[PDB]
Amino acid sequence: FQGMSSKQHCVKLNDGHLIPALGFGTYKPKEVPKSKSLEAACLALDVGYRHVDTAYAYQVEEEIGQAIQSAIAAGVVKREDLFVTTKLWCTCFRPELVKPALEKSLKKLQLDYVDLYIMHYPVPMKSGDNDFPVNEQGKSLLDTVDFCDTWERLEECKDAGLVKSIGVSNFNHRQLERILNKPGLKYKPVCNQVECHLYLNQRKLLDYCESKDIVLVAYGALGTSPVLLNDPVLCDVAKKNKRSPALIALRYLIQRGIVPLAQSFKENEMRENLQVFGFQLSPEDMKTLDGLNKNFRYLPAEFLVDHPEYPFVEEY
Ligand SMILES: Nc1ncnc2c1ncn2[C@@H]1O[C@@H]2COP(=O)(O)O[C@H]3[C@@H](O)[C@H](n4cnc5c(N)ncnc54)O[C@@H]3COP(=O)(O)O[C@H]2[C@H]1O
Repeated sequence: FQGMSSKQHCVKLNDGHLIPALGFGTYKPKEVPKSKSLEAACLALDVGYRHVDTAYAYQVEEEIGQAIQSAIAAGVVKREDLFVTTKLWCTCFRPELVKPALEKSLKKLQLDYVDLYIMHYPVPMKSGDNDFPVNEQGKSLLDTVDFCDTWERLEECKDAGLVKSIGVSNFNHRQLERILNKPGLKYKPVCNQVECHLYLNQRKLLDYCESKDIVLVAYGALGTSPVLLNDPVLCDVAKKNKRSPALIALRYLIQRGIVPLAQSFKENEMRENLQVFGFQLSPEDMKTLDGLNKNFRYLPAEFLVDHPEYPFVEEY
């Protein structure tokens, strides 16, 4: 199966590197065993995914690294043709913890570098082994760490060669401006990975990111409360184009310059999602899909809401 590499469909990042225009997500729900994460990642590489997105906090970096190593040994893919993203977690935002956390991720992934390393959120939490520290009342134990101070250490990780590109996740407009306007900035973020789909289409944040050559990367692209995939207008557009609702929802994002992370644990859905480059939506259908926006956030990260940098109070 032909690999969907940057050679096929890529987006140019503002540091010169290329990211494949469709990624494979690896968020693992509670109910899904880690053996299924490994199986799904192996199949994704087999059927042609080359952009693999993971995170320390998903707890499956080991399994993703095993899938990558087994695919390379089998001759499915070479390392230079893969684009691997992982993420720095809130409990390691203190500057002195950034590079050790990256090296820990690299060891778990069995990689010498990642293509993209991003701050998972703009909000830090208390350092320690627990990824979700709380007090007796269940409130999150937060920290005070300027994300610009954390950003400087991601810049150092890039200069050390441990990561090719650096970016952020779940930042809002004001927070991106803080990085872009920080004194002595070395590298702009190449991306802002956010929840984005037909019911939260991020038009305002996308406009801003485009104006700064920052790529918007979408998770929750199929809607993760209303069920996006059952939307009657979406399903009418799907029927008109002879494609599935999921493929319309992904194509909507692709045509707006967004890099979606598509994920399934079902092999047939993985392969279906790769067909997103085989059709395009008319301007009329894109306008119809624009009209579905609800500004509805399925993933509001409520565990961070007490912190002043909680990103989702502001309009964008
Ligand atoms: N071609 C196709 N036809 C029909 N259905 C299809 C399909 N391709 C995928 N799907 C289904 O769409 C569901 C939602 O995908 P989405 O990427 O929006 O949403 C993803 C992911 O973005 C979201 N999620 C939840 N918490 C998250 C977090 N903390 N970080 C990132 N993602 C999170 O949870 C979902 C996990 O994926 P999961 O496989 O359980 O659930 C998938 C999968 O069951």
